[PDB]
Amino acid sequence: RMRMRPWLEEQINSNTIPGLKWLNKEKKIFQIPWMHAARHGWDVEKDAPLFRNWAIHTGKHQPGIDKPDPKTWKANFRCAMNSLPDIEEVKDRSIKKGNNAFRVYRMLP
Amino acid sequence: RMRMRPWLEEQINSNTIPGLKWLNKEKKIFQIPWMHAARHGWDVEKDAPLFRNWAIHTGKHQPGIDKPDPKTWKANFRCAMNSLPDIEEVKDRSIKKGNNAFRVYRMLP
DNA sequence: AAGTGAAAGGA
DNA sequence: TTCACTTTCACT
Ligand SMILES: [K+]
Ligand SMILES: [K+]
Repeated sequence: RMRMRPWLEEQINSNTIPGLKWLNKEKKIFQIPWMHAARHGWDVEKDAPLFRNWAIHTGKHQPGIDKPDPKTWKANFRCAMNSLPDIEEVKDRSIKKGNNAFRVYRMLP
Repeated sequence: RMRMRPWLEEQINSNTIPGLKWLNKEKKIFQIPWMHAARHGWDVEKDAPLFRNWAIHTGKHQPGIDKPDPKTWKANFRCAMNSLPDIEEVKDRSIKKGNNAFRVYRMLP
């Protein structure tokens, strides 16, 4: 029932997602790990936990019952992020290419 | 105004809606064409006539006056179907994906 | 973009 | 729950 933004803040603040941290907590600028699933070094446990968590949280994935679908978890998460009116991407800082790729977002006050 | 259940029965019986037919008339089980409007092959006259009629019936669309809005017609129809007490969806046969997407419902006795 | 469940929402 | 759907919201 918890909407994406407050849920996301809780995810960042919990430090339980590798790579998910605030770049500037004050201005609410944070970064999300965004490594390509085709790139060597990618691992479901290291790179998709945040996407999986959103899927579990929204009933789209039931651990043990549903077959892991990282591609959909990521696409669903991105689309949901795109639709949020209070969170926008800071593209000049994002680097969604190469190893340890990531995206930077700022939560609108 | 005629309610949705007897209205729907009339539509199915009129044999004027492409694809809208009883799969088992005695048990009141029928199928409604449910092709995704973005899929290639979708045409308003072929895939959205039923949704359009519910829109016209309920004052939500005046041909010639209102600009066609198949997206809303479908959403309105589905939401009205979801609320109906005596009409349930047979999920086990509602092949929603593919070339010929459809939904199966059953009017409860 | 088209689609959806859930739940707030004229006669 | 006035009733029988209808519209808005937040996200395949
Ligand atoms: K956004
Ligand atoms: K129903």
